[PDB]
Amino acid sequence: DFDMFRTKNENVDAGRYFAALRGPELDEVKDNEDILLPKEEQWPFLLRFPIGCFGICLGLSSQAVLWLALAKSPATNFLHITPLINLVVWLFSLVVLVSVSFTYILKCIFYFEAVKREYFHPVRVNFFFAPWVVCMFLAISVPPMFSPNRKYLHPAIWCVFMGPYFFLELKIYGQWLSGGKRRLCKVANPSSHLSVVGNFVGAILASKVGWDEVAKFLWAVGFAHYLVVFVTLYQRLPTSEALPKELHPVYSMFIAAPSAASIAWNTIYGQFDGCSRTCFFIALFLYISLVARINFFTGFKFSVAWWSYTFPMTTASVATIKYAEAVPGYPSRALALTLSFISTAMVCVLFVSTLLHAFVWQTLFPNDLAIAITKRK
Amino acid sequence: DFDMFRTKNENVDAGRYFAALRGPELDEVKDNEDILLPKEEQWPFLLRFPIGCFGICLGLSSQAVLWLALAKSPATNFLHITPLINLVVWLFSLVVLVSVSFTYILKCIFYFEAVKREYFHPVRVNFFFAPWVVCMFLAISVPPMFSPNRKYLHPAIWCVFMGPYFFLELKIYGQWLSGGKRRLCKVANPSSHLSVVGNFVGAILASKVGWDEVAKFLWAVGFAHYLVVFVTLYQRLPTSEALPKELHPVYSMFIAAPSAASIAWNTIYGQFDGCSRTCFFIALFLYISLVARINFFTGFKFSVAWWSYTFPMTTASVATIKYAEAVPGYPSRALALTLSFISTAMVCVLFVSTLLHAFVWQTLFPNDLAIAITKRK
Amino acid sequence: DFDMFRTKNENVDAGRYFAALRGPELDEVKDNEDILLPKEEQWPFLLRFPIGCFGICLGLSSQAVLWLALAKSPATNFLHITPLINLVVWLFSLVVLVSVSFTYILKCIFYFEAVKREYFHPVRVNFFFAPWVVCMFLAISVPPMFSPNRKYLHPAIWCVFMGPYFFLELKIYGQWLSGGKRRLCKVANPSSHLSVVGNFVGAILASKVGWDEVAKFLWAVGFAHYLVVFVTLYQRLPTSEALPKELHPVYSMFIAAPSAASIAWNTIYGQFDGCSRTCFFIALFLYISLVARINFFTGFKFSVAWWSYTFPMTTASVATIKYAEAVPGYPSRALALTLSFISTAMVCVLFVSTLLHAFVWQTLFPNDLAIAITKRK
Ligand SMILES: CC(C)CCC[C@@H](C)[C@H]1CC[C@H]2[C@@H]3CC=C4C[C@@H](OC(=O)CCC(=O)O)CC[C@]4(C)[C@H]3CC[C@]12C
Ligand SMILES: CC(C)CCC[C@@H](C)[C@H]1CC[C@H]2[C@@H]3CC=C4C[C@@H](OC(=O)CCC(=O)O)CC[C@]4(C)[C@H]3CC[C@]12C
Ligand SMILES: CC(C)CCC[C@@H](C)[C@H]1CC[C@H]2[C@@H]3CC=C4C[C@@H](OC(=O)CCC(=O)O)CC[C@]4(C)[C@H]3CC[C@]12C
Ligand SMILES: [Cl-]
Ligand SMILES: [Cl-]
Ligand SMILES: [Cl-]
Repeated sequence: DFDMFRTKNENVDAGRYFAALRGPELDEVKDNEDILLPKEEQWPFLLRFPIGCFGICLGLSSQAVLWLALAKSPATNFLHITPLINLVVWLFSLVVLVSVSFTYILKCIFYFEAVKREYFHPVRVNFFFAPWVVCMFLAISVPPMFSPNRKYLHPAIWCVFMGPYFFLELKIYGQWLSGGKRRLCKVANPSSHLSVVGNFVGAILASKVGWDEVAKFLWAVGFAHYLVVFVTLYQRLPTSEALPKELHPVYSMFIAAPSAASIAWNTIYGQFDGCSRTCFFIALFLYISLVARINFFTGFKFSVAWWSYTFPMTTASVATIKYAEAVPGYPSRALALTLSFISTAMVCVLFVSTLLHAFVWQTLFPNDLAIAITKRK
Repeated sequence: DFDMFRTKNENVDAGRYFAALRGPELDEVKDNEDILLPKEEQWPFLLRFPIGCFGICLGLSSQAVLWLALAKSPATNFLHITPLINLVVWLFSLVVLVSVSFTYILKCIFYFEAVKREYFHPVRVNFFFAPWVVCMFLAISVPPMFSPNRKYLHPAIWCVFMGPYFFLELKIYGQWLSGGKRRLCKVANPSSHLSVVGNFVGAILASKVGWDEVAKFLWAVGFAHYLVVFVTLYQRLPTSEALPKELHPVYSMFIAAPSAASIAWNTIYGQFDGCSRTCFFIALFLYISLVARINFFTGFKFSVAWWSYTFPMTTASVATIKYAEAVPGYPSRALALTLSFISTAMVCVLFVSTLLHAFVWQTLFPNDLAIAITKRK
Repeated sequence: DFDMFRTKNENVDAGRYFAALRGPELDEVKDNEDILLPKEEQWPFLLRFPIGCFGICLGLSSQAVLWLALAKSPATNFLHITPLINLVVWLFSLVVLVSVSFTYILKCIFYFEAVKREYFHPVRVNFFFAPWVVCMFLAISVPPMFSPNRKYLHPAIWCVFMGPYFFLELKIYGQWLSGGKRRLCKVANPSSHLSVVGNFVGAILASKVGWDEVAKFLWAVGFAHYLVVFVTLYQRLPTSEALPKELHPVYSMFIAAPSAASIAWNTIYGQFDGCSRTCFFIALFLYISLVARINFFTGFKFSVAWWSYTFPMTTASVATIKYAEAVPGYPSRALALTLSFISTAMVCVLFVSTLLHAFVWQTLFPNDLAIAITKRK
């Protein structure tokens, strides 16, 4: 009954995924579709654990970077924040990463057919890049107590975390520019921004190890693929529910890239110039359009994907503290504090609601029917 | 007979507009379409006054900026032009703006159903931005006689004219990036450039009031939406007559944005550097392609839209006088004079022909049948 | 039998070319198509000489620039290369250009109907720009022995070679932005990059004659048309074989433009800054993706188009020697030598195989059936 997904269902085209699945994330089966697995009896645990549980790590590792700059930035020195907030968040986020990583490796050893189904899913494919972006955020945020009294980190740290990321993006980018079944015009969705943001995060790590020329190379590659993905989202593409007819929290993924580019540019050249200010000012316009409404707060439903919509907001807050240093004053101090407060509050709500579902309602790991769709209809 | 358009016809999709209307501006009914109003008997005056009469103001307020720089620029000081040309043009343009604004407000108070029809017209929608761009050109061009002996203008002038413009563009830009019925790929036309040029014109006004950081923010937003609209016009879009098969005066709208960006960049940083020279040199290439032909002059027919094709040519002339200051010489003096002469001559022809039609042929306000199309066919 | 192609078959739409032709270059007739000429009897010689024999000149004139920098660059002065390699290659390439040019002029005087068929071919149209790019490479590479002891060249050389190129691109670019039958979305192919690279090559020549402002203007125009052609190749276009489903040597045409822009920028401003490093670093990423595989070498078949895939690789090597001067060291010396060796080896293989086919197998000038397709089907 469950032996088809066990380790030893051919690769289904992305068109079938868009035709049989509905929703902003393609995680629900339509009403005329038949699945290959039972719909009522509980499934094995390792078959209902999605690849999207790595988004919790992205939401906690990005909050450690923010609180290290708050307690050390010259623009925030009027308040006195203890350095122990970064220590606690940095240790807590590391524990969660190890638990999520160890559980997914077990699934690959026992259920490898289900892992291949998620790889070919047009939306879930971008979450195979997130395991390495969480490790780069944790390395540019190490608590001073644990850091050696040296100016630079060992270059071997950059090679171990940016190696697999570069290998994966070499294959994916080649497919985009070709005329195959998996070209950008056939798969491009709002979540396709996770395969670009990792170029700018790795540029910061390269500078911190003493390799400035390598950082410049990674900035140029991330810049060429963000404009292709940014202009491609305004054209006519496959019809589906991956593009909500109204403004919906999924559009926050368009802010991560510009904010990280501004932060990465200021670290390579030492100053917040006309390039970082343009990157920072593009991401700030998008922040207002998505957050300056009243339905953004009134309409809020819990989901595991919510953990992936908060990390692009905590990154825009890190770039606002760098901008306040280049332009000292009261207009900039208030802007930095306002964005930081909103991001932290959004993460506190998700923390409480996640525990209530797990140990008070027991509805956090339902069956994953989106991976049992038929290949032919 | 006329009570359906009176103040108290549902919102028709942009597809219906493209299917029932023909021409470079979508102002004529096809030969198989039926209208909802009489086609022979004269209509009420307020029902045949379009929103495109604000283009006359754009053609006269942009000519006052040119003649203030001609009499004050160091590169033009060999000729001796009286400062009284700017005074006369500046006062004349203000009178026309007040008369056009007061007449359209009356239509909204008595015929509000016809105003909503123009708002949803894919081409006429961009002319709701023009009432504020005419007021910003008049504020950066005030005749010295009326100006106070101070270095900066009061910041309240910027807030009163750029406030409504920012509010309107927040709503429109949000629709472009969503998956609704009014996304750019469904409505994008050559006239869609009027909703972007106002970001660069407001950046100049911000600098003149002492707010340089605000000007930089408005430059970044205008730059992100011009590349989306510039690359989107080369793709496959709804089939209609909004894109002439040959070069036609409507393509002059592609020059306004690059010329204003170069002028706005030189005011924020004080020098004509490698950014202003690239913006200026892109707009100059387009000027030659559209004006260096012989059919541009042989084929000329009077229209009220002609008043909206001249303002992008008078702006390219203002950027040519700024460039002549950074590069003094005879090659630059001749270039500035040549472009200025052509723009002024084009506006003199429209001035005489407009009066002849009004008081010698009485054919300037025909019935507007493009707003009476049926919603269902 | 051959009188229809003789000098005195209407202009066939680009759609017919894509529907009746197959292959990465549109040079083979499909299996259900009928031709207008005999398929077995040998044709006249002047009717089987394509416009793509000018690609041999591009492969030999670009190799003279490389070997002049190797013997004169400060970064390569540890090795001692004789200046006589540039002299021999420069003289040999000039002889080939004169022979190819004289043969094609004869065809136009006797077979003008076949020349018009190649002009309207969506792929062969871009090879009408190559006759002038070969003359600009030969003028920025003149052997010192033949050069006058002056700092600058005569400006008349720039006018005679860049005049015809500018005239041709004025007409083509106008068609792209219009709504006609030959707009970019209807014809855009990988070979469309040859009509843009000539703007950057002419900028270098302008600087060498003392006209720096003219060079800046040509850089801005080439930059605006490369982003349109670069983003347009990721959209949904006419279905055909012009876009191979896998990585194929034809994709090397995407490297020529970025490499020449970096070289041209360093000559206008004197230094390899953050603009040349971004252009250079984008072209280097594409080089790895196309050359760092094992099927690039195992799968190699001789073709006359191979001569047009090597010139974009010899240009990326010229930009690597300029970068090694701005960043002296051993990491940069090895990179420059590695790319130069590969480009030279690829050209030596094509040289031997071209002579074997001509005088050992007699299969170098087959009948050109792609120009005899019917216009109606
Ligand atoms: C990467 C994503 C987030 C997009 C945001 C930035 C980009 C759109 C790039 C492309 C063009 C760049 C601008 C183009 C040219 C310049 C001039 C550049 O060099 C100068 O000439 C110095 C000017 C000065 O500061 O005086 C200063 C930065 C700036 C404005 C650039 C800022 C960054 C821009 C907007
Ligand atoms: C806004 C519309 C009208 C488009 C026209 C301008 C843009 C296409 C931007 C994006 C990239 C920019 C260029 C990219 C990088 C630079 C380097 C920039 O910074 C430097 O490195 C200084 C170089 C120098 O002047 O020495 C100088 C301006 C320039 C050429 C920029 C000019 C403005 C460009 C062409
Ligand atoms: C032409 C093709 C091959 C594309 C490759 C280059 C372009 C994508 C342009 C557009 C935006 C440009 C960049 C945008 C802004 C700048 C800042 C510009 O001006 C500065 O502010 C100086 C910064 C410094 O060097 O300190 C320096 C070059 C650079 C990075 C530009 C490099 C060239 C870019 C990437
Ligand atoms: Cl950081
Ligand atoms: Cl001004
Ligand atoms: Cl050279």
